[PDB]
Amino acid sequence: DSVRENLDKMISEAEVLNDMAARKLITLDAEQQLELMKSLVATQSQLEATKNLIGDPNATVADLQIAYTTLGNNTQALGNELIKLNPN
Repeated sequence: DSVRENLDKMISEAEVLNDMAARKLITLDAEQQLELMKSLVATQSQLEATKNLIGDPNATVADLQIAYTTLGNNTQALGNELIKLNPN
């Protein structure tokens, strides 16, 4: 069972959705652009925090665990937002 650092996995997943979202961004009208932006910025914010945290070789098994869970939840939500715009 993988170390608390299958964040590396969540981290690289978050990056990719964030990239995808920044592209769906220009192609959207205001109302929808803002919906996406709200979840994108949140994911971007959390990702950056998670990156800082894992830089601290100390931290804790909990703070890391929260980071993973939160970053995951944000990433998950961005996914649904992306699907909600272009089911494709």
